Amino acid sequence: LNIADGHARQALSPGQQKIVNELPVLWAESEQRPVQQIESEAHQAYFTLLGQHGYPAEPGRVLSCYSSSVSMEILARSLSASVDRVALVHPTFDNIADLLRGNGLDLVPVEEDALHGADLSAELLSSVGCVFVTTPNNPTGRVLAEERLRRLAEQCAEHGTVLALDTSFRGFDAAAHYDHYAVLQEAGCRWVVIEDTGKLWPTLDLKAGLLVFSEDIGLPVEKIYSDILLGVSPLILALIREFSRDAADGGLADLHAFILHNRSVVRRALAGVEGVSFPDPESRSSVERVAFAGRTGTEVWEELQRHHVFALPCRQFHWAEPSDGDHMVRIALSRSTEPLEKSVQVLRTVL
Amino acid sequence: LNIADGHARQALSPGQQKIVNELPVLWAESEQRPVQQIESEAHQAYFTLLGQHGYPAEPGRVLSCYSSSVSMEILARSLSASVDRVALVHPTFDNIADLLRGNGLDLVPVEEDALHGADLSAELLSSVGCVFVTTPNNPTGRVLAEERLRRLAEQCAEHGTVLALDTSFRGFDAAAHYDHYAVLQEAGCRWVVIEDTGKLWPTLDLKAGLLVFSEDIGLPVEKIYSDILLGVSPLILALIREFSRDAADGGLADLHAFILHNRSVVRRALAGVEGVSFPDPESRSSVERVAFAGRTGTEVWEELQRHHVFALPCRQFHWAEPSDGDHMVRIALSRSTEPLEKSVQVLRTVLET
Ligand SMILES: [Cl-]
Ligand SMILES: [Cl-]
Ligand SMILES: [Mg+2]
Repeated sequence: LNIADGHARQALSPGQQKIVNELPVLWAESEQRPVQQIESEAHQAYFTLLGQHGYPAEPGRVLSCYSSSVSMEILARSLSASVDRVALVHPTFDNIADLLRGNGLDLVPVEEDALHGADLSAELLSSVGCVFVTTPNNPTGRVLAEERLRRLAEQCAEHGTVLALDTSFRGFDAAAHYDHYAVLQEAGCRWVVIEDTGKLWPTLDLKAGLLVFSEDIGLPVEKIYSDILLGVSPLILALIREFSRDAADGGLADLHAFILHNRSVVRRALAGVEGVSFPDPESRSSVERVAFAGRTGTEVWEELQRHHVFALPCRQFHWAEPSDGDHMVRIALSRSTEPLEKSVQVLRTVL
Repeated sequence: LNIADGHARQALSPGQQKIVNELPVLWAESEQRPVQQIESEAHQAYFTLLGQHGYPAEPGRVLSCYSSSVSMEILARSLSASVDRVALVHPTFDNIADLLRGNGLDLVPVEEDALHGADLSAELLSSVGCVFVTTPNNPTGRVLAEERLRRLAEQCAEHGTVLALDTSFRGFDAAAHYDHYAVLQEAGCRWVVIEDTGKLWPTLDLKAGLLVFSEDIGLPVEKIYSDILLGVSPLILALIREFSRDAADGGLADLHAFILHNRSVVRRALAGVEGVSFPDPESRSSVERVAFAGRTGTEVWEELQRHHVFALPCRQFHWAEPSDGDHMVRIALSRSTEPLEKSVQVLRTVLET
């Protein structure tokens, strides 16, 4: 009973199963057509699905990568050409910190209340070459509102700072479906966005990271991209195109209802336990934090494993101060509902 | 007419096409079985296909990556933790130089005749922390023979040097199907091998790099791998397993005959042309170098493009001394024979003008 990894493992819907049954036809098409044409259609379907109508649609502006973490490796190594220190939201997906640190960047944490609630200070912005925001955030689900994105992009433009966004969880939360590219382009800051198809649908990790950047980004992202790959399989792009079209034709609303159902299953099973609470009441993401008293998430993780249930302690997401995550675990919701419910009834007994 | 990029674009064989038409079944299997089991089957089929029986088969010793270039990024960044300089075969696949340089490594070229024909000097081995060999080499097709691999591994063991091999072209040349892992493990050097499925078959870039390394590698490769990915799609692993089993069932013999046929097309179309020669007569790789005395590979490449044929000049592969490649172009052979023949016919016309 795995409730750890964020990638989707629930059953395909009937519409998605139809796409899988057409793989031999998508192969035929991918053999026959120029990859750039399938790529453009995949990008258009995915960006427009999620409200990002102002994305730059000229060939070459959106660089398709094998994954979002490959995009992040490209960006991190590019940043290291001209940047020493990066401001990074805390907590967040820890691979981002690992890839930045591994490419030689010093990291400055920005807590979520500072990031959403107020302008970044001049002292902070004057000490970093890049501000990095995951939105919706993993693990918290917190969405950077349009008014704050606009102010943050304006601040980065004044300070000469790169604004970088990781939007892997975008598909799960309609509040993240306002047009981010329209905001970024009107502010005129140096900007980069890493989109990701990989967390949305159960595609057996067939996915792309989509690296998008301003024309004045002033980092060697295109050169380093080209040292790592020429592009992704046209079959994967064709799959992204078809899953996005199924999503636009009702699949995405069904996904949101599914995640909401599983989130409610978790909260229903655990809410009666004294001292158990849900740190992110309004999250719509596919992962769910649970807080408890009297024990650590590491101890809960150890006990769950004895019962063959695999969840995640939260320490690792607090990449700057791990003890901040000591009294929480994270539960993956992109799972079939029956195994998920059995897992949380085990967690209920533990807590 | 593209005869530039080395990736395979020929039609599927009947055995491969059967696999493609069963892709929904591989999907169903991937939903039902643990990825680790499918992965182990995929590794077993690919390594044993190409004679690498001594590969480390314990789960987690072979790291599956999205591509061989992702494997190389992981290796390059891993090296930079403790290595400043790398000895690299020259010429070679010049992306390797770009990935190493981009991660802060300084490069020392080793010409092929020196690498294959004699021991490396002690002065080189005290000046580099890694020796990097592409075998079979791209673009030359030259294969590191077993006796020289053993001496290289022994020299690297004596000096605490990492021996790194990029074996993307292995499947094409039976001379590279002696067991490299047996040699490396007996020599006891620090070693890393990057296997690659992506050049063999027309799989629309559905592929894996396989990053394999010794237990004493002494580089943070496992950490950096895991910072970049958890693993590769079970569907791609199942595809690799199935293509490897088809290749074991006659498909690999058919592939060698197909490449030999296309190489023969190129050579018979150009051998009568004044000033043409083929520097790598014994190459069995899917790319082919062609030399000329009368003109520059760049000028030939430019004239080909006016006629809608896209090949590659060789300067780029001579990443340390580009003028060494000034009189050669490279031709991709993993192509349907008919377009390839059209391509080399334009080239013949250009060279005859
Ligand atoms: Cl995750
Ligand atoms: Cl190539
Ligand atoms: Mg080059």
